[PDB]
Amino acid sequence: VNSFSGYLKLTDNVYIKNADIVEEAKKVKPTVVVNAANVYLKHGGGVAGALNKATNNAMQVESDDYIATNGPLKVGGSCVLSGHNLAKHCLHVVGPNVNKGEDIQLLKSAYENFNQHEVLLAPLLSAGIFGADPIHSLRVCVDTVRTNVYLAVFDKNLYDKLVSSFL
Ligand SMILES: C[C@H](CNC(=O)c1ccc2c(c1)CCC(=O)N2)C(=O)O
Repeated sequence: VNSFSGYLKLTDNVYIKNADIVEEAKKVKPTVVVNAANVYLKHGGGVAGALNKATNNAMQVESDDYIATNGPLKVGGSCVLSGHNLAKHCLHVVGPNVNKGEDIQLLKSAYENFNQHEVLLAPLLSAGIFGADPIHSLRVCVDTVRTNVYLAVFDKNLYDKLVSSFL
């Protein structure tokens, strides 16, 4: 039993809700919140900009030190950093950004990072400003993640379409 509330169960291990991931994280304080990161950990907009703003830019400060030490992530890769005031940890995961021409096949590799964590609060990878089809992202999530994932979908219209079209 966990404290995630109001989710629709899609499969044995995948759950979904129409919610703002920032407000969800502040309420639940999950062990892991997933960020929709880019390889530079530049948290300018989308989910990343919102999560970072909620940390009063502390996420960006920590991320800049991470990059200065380690260099950029790989598309499809991840790193674990602090969750600041939102969660114990933040798993920064880089899905492919279609608006940069990146290979959508890397979406499966991106979701594989979730399997290193027993329970996660997460957005749909490569959705929103990353330009991929969110219906496809949900399909890849369900077919790749085996650990317990709680998906927050900001857009109510999109949430209803994701549920209604889910096979
Ligand atoms: C399928 C799409 C992808 N978009 C996101 O995951 C997303 C985008 C921007 C923000 C948030 C989530 C949280 C609150 C916020 O301030 N910004 C959806 O979830 O609606």
